[PDB]
Amino acid sequence: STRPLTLSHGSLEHVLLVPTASFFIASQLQEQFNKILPEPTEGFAADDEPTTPAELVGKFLGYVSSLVEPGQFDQVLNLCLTEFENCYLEGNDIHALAAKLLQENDTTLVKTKELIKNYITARIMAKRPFDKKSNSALFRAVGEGNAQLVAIFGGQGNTDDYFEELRDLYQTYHVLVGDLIKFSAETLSELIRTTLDAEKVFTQGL
Repeated sequence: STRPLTLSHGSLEHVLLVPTASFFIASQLQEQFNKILPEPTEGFAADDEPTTPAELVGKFLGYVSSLVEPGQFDQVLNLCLTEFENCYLEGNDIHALAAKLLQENDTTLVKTKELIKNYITARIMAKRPFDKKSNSALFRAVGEGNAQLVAIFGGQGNTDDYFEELRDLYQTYHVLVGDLIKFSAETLSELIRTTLDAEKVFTQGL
């Protein structure tokens, strides 16, 4: 059996059906989550507060992932992961859900990025990587011969604040590109050290 509970944030709230076996673990995690979640506001126009139930579930998911560390809360993590997927990710990619939330609902781009971050980090933390190949319409079309893809890479001049893009790509997808970025930093530092006059150019370091 599975007694239910309601992860709620003021006006907006969502109901979860946890198994009876781990109901107490779920309830303690829920109480902690209400403890770390700020009071609701009219219009939810402020930050750090969900605006739609999808956002609330994703925030709970990220909180559990923060406590989850590869056993205690693992089972509830998986259970609520599956509930969120089955209710909000109708066999569609998380990015599709984020785009839906932006376009139709009145959610900020930052909140959608945070939801993506929570869901993806939880998916990796729950031993549910994305090893299974996707069925994205575009790549299906390419395989069927319907479409042809060419990849292009830009360069200097596009923007004055590119490091912000690097920052966002690090923050949201930390669990996917952390190794890449760390290897990049390490090899860059090694090249600086081995290169004769690099440090002369790199006055403030790299």
